Amino acid sequence: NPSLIRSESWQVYEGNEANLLDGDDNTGVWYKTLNGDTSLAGEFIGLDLGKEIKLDGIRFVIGKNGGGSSDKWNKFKLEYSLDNESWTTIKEYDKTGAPAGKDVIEESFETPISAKYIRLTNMENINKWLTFSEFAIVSD
Ligand SMILES: [Ca+2]
Ligand code: NA
Repeated sequence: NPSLIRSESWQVYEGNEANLLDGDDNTGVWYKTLNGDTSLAGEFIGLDLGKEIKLDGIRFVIGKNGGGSSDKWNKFKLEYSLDNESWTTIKEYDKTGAPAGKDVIEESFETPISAKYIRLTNMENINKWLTFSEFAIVSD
């Protein structure tokens, strides 16, 4: 029963947050960002897994079709935590100039990674709102 965690200041402009956990790439959410339509570095979205589990991989789908198809971070990282206080980076991304629309962020770990929380986190201020479609883990 993983649940969504995300930056509290974002407003749900369209869609609904259950759409991010329904296993359908075609359903998403469009968040309005405050601070003058700016997502600041450190903002995040991901999963609280409820308990510490061994992860074999993740598959997160950022962006969505139509409205807000370009509304994505350009620099962000995948990180995990056991306690929701200390984080460890798995990968850093630069998707400047990525095509508009859904972008599948998928990683596989040869040796499982133990985590209770796992998320994408903005690395650089960007003057955009934000769309997402799906957050999933691969485990056990
Ligand atoms: Ca979905
Ligand atoms: Na799309």
